[PDB]
Amino acid sequence: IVGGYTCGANTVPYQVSLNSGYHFCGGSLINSQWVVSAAHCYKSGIQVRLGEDNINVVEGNEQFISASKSIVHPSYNSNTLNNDIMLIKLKSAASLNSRVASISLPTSCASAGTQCLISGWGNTKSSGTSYPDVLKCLKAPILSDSSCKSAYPGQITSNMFCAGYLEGGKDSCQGDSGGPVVCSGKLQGIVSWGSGCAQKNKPGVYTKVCNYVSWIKQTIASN
Ligand SMILES: CC[C@H](C)[C@@H](c1cn(CCCCN)nn1)n1cc(COc2ccc(C(=N)N)cc2OC)nn1
Ligand SMILES: [Ca+2]
Repeated sequence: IVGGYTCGANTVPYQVSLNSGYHFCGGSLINSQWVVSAAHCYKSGIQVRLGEDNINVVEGNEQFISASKSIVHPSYNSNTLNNDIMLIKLKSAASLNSRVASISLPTSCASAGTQCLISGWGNTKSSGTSYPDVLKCLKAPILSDSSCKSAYPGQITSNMFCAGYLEGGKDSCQGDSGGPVVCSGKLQGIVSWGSGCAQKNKPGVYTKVCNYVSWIKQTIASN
C-alpha cells in the first residue's frame, strides 16, 4: 500500500496474510474455513496467517493454519489476469472472534464512485522497496469504466475494475495481491494488477468479485 495509513491492530479482521516462508500475498476470510485470494497467488504449501497486525512479531491474536485446498478459477489466464481469483480451504477452521471474522460476499455489483477500503502489507513505495511491519489501509473509490479503459487500453475485461486515484500517489502495490477491496461491508474486489504503483493514470486493477458469487458458493459446497 502506497500513500495509505496504519489500519490499527485487528481493525480489518477479515484480512489474512499468505505466507510461504515470507508474506507474499493477502487474502480475505469469507467463512470459518475458506479464503478468497488471487489466482496468481497460487503456490504449493501456502500457510494462512489470520489475526495479524505486525506480521514480524508474535502478538497473541494470530492464527496459523495450513491451506488444505487451493482452487484456481478454471478460466484463469495468467497472461492477462482475467478471472484472477482463487479459493483456499483451511485445513482446520478459524476461531472467529472480534480479532478474526469473515467478510460478506456481494449481493450485487458495486458501482463507480463507491468508496472502498483496500488493505495489505505490500510495498509502501513507488519506485523502491519498503514493506511494512503493520497492516496498511487505503480509502479509494471505484473509478468509471471509461477511466479504467483509457488508463489501460485493450487490457480491462468485464471481470476487472479500476479503483484508486488517477493522479496517483495512493494505490496498492506488490505484496497486496489477493487482498480485499471492501465497499459498504461487502467484498467487491481482489487486489490484482497495475502498471507500476501509484503512478499517474495507472490505477489499480481489481478482480470483480460480484461476478463470482455463484462460483464461490458451489465450490465451497463441493469441497
Ligand atoms: C506474485 C506475482 C508476481 C510474480 C509478483 C512480482 C514481483 N515482481 C518484481 C517487483 C520489483 C519491483 N518492486 N513482479 N511481479 N507480484 C505481482 C504483484 C502484484 O503487483 C501489483 C499489484 C497492484 C498494482 C497497482 N498499481 N495497484 C501494481 C502491481 O505491480 C505493478 N505482487 N507480487
Ligand atoms: Ca503478528
